[PDB]
Amino acid sequence: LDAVRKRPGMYIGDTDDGTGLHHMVFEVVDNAIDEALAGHCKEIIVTIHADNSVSVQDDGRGIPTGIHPEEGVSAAEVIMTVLGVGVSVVNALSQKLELVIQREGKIHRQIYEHGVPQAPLAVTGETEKTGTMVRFWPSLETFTNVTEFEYEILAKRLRELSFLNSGVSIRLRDKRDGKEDHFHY
Ligand SMILES: CCCCOC(=O)c1ccc(O)cc1
Repeated sequence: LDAVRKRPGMYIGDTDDGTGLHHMVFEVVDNAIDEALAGHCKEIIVTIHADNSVSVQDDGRGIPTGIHPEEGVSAAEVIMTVLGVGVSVVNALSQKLELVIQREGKIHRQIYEHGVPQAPLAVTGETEKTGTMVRFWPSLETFTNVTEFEYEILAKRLRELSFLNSGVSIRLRDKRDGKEDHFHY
């Protein structure tokens, strides 16, 4: 991820005017929509948290957790740490990122800081559900001037995506003021 850290604007977009900041959400959402499409219920939930982080959840199968035979770490960690720009870019540019995967009866969790895994992906409990959740806190070392998520910028794009990905339910929630929307074509 050092090439991303060196020139963040070249991967994510302008880091001063809010472009890049919002693109971080859109990259995660692209992956969440792919995941939701391969499941039965087909819903994603995008939440703006009061602490300026965003989470994106899907109810798909869960991203793969098994050890990548070449890289020797979980497949999930490979996706997060190896170079759509890819979620690894989001991870590199987040001061914190939390990954939760529900798959094959188990909850799996991992935390990253500035793209660095804090421990290996780990099984933390049991579950009947399936899906993936990524929550990220954008790095305020990278993102300047515009540092807070604008609801309407996210809403506009999710609306466009709902028409293109018809049959996928998209929920948007703002925990700062309780604003919410439901896009479903
Ligand atoms: C089968 C591998 C799919 C790759 O998925 C992702 O990179 C991913 C990232 C963030 C999400 O919220 C969901 C999936």
